Amino acid sequence: AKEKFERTKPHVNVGTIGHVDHGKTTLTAAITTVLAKTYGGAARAFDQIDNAPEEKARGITINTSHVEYDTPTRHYAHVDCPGHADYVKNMITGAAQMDGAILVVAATDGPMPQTREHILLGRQVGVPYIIVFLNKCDMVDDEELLELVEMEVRELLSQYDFPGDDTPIVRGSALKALEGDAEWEAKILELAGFLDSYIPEPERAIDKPFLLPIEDVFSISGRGTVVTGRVERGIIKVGEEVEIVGIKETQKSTCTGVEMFRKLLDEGRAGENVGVLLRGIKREEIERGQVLAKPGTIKPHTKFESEVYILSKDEGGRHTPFFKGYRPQFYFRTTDVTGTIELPEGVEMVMPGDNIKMVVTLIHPIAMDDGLRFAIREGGRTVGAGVVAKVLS
RNA sequence: GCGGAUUUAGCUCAGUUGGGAGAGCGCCAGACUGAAGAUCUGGAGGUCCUGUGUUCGAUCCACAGAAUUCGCACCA
Ligand SMILES: C/C=C\C=C\[C@@H]1O[C@](O)([C@H](CC)C(=O)NC/C=C/C=C(\C)[C@@H](OC)[C@@H](C)[C@@H]2O[C@H](/C=C/C=C/C=C(\C)C(=O)c3c(O)cc[nH]c3=O)[C@H](O)[C@@H]2O)[C@H](O)[C@H](O)C1(C)C
Ligand SMILES: Nc1nc2c(ncn2[C@@H]2O[C@H](COP(=O)(O)OP(=O)(O)NP(=O)(O)O)[C@@H](O)[C@H]2O)c(=O)[nH]1
Ligand SMILES: OC[C@H]1O[C@@](CO)(O[C@H]2O[C@H](CO)[C@@H](O)[C@H](O)[C@H]2O)[C@@H](O)[C@@H]1O
Ligand SMILES: [Mg+2]
Repeated sequence: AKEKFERTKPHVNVGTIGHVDHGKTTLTAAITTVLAKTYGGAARAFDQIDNAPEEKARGITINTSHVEYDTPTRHYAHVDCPGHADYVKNMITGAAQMDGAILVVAATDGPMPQTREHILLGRQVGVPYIIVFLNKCDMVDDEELLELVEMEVRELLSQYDFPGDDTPIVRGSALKALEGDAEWEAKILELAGFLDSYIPEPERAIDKPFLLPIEDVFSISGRGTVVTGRVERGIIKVGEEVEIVGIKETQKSTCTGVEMFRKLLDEGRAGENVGVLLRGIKREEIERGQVLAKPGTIKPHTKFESEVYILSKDEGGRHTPFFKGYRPQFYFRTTDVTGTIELPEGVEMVMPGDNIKMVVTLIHPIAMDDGLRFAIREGGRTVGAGVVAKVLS
């Protein structure tokens, strides 16, 4: 691309989660179109956010989609998540790399299944801040109903351990705004206003080696194969050398581009979801889950001893013990992989709540350094949290 | 990113929509012939692709995965 994208303001990437059918995907367009005037950016519409045909006919958002917009004191990378239960896995990854998250909730219904699920999955993945947004207020005029719901969204949040009280809550309507009624456009800003007031500023690594967990791959007709993702740390000056590590046989490549939302760039510093060019690599040779990095700073692995805390039921985990052979999915950065457990001579079972040292063996090698944290989800819910104590590979 | 379909002995394939699995061939024997092969007669041989949940009990259900494949989408 030939634009340029010139730095200014810190770059905070955020997004939308929350129950289905109420807000998320339309609020996104709103923010982008509102702000494309109240701060003059460049907006897009629903038709453009849920661009995928299945999303159009099914009317439901299946895969996250990225979108950008500018405030005056920050830069925003926005990711729209799918509320449908069938896709949590899809949003999990999107949220996992979020600086803060707008939890959209409809005034009318209020807390629903997919709303608890997301908030919990939030708290469980990284995400440090949530800004609740009561939506569809243009469907409820009973200043006392809102009181009721808000008073219950909070109680919820703070149940998974969030601020809740100190938690900001805008009151507006997406399509209203998106359409034009300025009495609401204003509300879009009262939110777009807290993404700065509340952030607060993200610490970026930079003082370390390059590494970017891949999370999406494209094949630009004009250029070559592209991979996107949130730079974990360091920087990649275009023209540098990279290694596509893990899952498949390690591959060597040289950067050949680094865009930031269709706008050319020369580098990509920690915290910016950006694209890369990697020359010589075709689409069918690289995939999500793999990490791009400074050659020789990270090798792939299969077997490793770990120290894991198996959450209890009271934390939404198993309620029945597991034994040798249990093989759930271990989540590493931008993916997961089934690996098998092997308990210690001198341990026959693991009860939810217990802590355990167990040696895992994934069905696929993965970029991992001793100490790397990972999560374990199985048959639908997060089974436990742990860390790579000692690689054995 | 989203959907279908198939996985049952070494090979080819039936079977059960929860009660604890077969044929043929090929494999190991005794039988006939100097012996091959044919063929007769006997046995051995399955984690029913994997893990969980439910259950008194799961090869079949549920929830999570794998390998083949066959279609769709998307495009810094
Ligand atoms: C979560 C998915 C992928 C995670 C991947 C990786 O996780 C991580 O490894 C992470 C590191 C700790 C990890 O391992 N996460 C893995 C796990 C981490 C878990 C941590 C921290 C917890 O403490 C024990 C923490 C949430 C704790 O739980 C409490 C939750 C109680 C819930 C009760 C729910 C109950 C009865 C319930 O019926 C219920 C519900 O209400 C809503 C939805 N459904 C339910 O069924 C409370 O909210 C506390 O806050 C890193 O973040 C990595 O970088 C990562 C993001 C790549
Ligand atoms: N009255 C009213 N309707 C709204 C409002 N916001 C969205 N809607 C409508 O309700 C539906 C919700 O669509 P959408 O925003 O994509 O839902 P979502 O929250 O992203 N759910 P999912 O992404 O899981 O499909 C649409 O028909 C939309 O136009 C609002 O504030 N008021
Ligand atoms: O073409 C718009 C594009 O410009 C960038 C940098 O290339 O930012 C500039 O324009 C924004 C819109 O008003 C300003 O908020 C920003 O301060 C200014 O540098 C991109 O951020 C934007 O996508
Ligand atoms: Mg949507």
